[PDB]
Amino acid sequence: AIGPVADLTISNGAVSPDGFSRQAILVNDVFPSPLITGNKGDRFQLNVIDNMTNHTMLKSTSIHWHGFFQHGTNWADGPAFVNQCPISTGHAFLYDFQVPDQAGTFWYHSHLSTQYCDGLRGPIVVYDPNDPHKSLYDVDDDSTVITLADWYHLAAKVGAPVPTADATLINGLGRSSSTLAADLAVITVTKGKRYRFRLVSLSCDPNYTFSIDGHSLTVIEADSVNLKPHTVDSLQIFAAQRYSFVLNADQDVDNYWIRALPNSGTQNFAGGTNSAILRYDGAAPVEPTTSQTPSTNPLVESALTTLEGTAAPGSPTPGGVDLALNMAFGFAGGNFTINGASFTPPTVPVLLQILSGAQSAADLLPAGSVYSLPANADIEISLPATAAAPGFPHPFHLHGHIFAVVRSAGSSTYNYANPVYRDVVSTGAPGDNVTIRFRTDNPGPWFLHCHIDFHLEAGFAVVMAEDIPDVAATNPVPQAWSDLCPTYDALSPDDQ
Ligand SMILES: [Cu+2]
Ligand SMILES: [Cu+2]
Ligand SMILES: [Cu+2]
Ligand SMILES: [Cu+2]
Repeated sequence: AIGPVADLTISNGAVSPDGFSRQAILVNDVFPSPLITGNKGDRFQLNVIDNMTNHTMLKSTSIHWHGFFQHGTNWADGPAFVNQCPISTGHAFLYDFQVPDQAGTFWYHSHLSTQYCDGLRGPIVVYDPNDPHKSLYDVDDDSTVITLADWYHLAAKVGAPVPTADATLINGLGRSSSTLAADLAVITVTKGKRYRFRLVSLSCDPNYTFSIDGHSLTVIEADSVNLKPHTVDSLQIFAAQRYSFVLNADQDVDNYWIRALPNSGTQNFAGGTNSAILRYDGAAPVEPTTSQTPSTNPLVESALTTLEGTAAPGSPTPGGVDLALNMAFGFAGGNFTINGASFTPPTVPVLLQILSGAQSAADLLPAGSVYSLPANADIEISLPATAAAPGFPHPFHLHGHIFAVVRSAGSSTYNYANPVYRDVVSTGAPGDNVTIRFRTDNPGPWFLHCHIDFHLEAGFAVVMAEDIPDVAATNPVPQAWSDLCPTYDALSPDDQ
């Protein structure tokens, strides 16, 4: 795969991943966006060259590298109007950052409006030559990356505000109810071998219930965090989450269905929709005729644990931290709210505001949406589910961090001893009180929001301004970053 040094040229073109042709966003002239890889310790140098001409899908762009801490490089995180101004068409921008202490499965996507839905999204893998799980599998390569994506026949700004997907794409391919003879993705394995499959949700909205006929899945990673191995027969993956699982190809040589059931839209597999094919070497090139058996051992988040059984930060009791925050969701006026405020992008990016002198949350715009966080501190955030926030379950994501999930959705228990750690978590349904903990070791403004992009567009977000007084000194910015704002602000509205 390309990387860790590469050019990413963004353009517009026609695509047909489900047999229906529509204009979309291409990356290096292809759809879906290409896999980028590197190795632990790498410095990534990704030059984003924006050549887009379609205003409906936005000519400007900004890319987030999902899951990377970006310590010292807050300016390269990606969220438009939080960490940068967008890159303007006809221009390029170098994202230069290092990943010294992480490895695993990640992804990249536009972080400007709902643009990633239009096609700017792909997988990233950072390999570990000393992976603690390397003995569990024989094959881990470009062909073991599996992506899941929602696809729409109308563009993000053309269809409804919260549209319903027309197809599920697996590795960029799938059928729609309108298409049924479209090509399906094929994942090939050789009997007797063990594979590390890296499952990445590039979803704008739906969650997927994933399973493979006749095979169990041994989960070993969640959102770039190494787990104790946990075997399941199905798993639910929310928007932006990642899981690595080992598959032992020990069944009979044949074709097996790979299934990804969405929580909305077409909720079945008729005609081969929401599916792909697991093909053993030797099997005829036909569709599977296997059947799905009931899942009796589904993945349960509260049962996952980190490889080392790391405790949650803080003391083992509710509120046992330095700063506890509660996020109260709401919806009014067609906009989502958190503690009464709806996020709207400011004219001046939050980072630039800080660099320009703002020293407190009350000095930062947008008002009421920014939270100051103390340095070197244990933080707890509770995100209680409520019907007052339609479209639940909302998968919340915190930038610049991994966090411990001390209470998961569908569970009433709290685990401070060995909870899973991850970066995207479902907040569940009314009755739930998903709670997370993390330590503030990364100065800068970090986005915290629902990863259903249509909800983020409707304001479902806040900014965590971590250790404000140290932001400038910790994150020196390149001249090219400083140039983004004047360039963007000079554009005609038609060229945004
Ligand atoms: Cu993301
Ligand atoms: Cu992120
Ligand atoms: Cu949401
Ligand atoms: Cu984000």
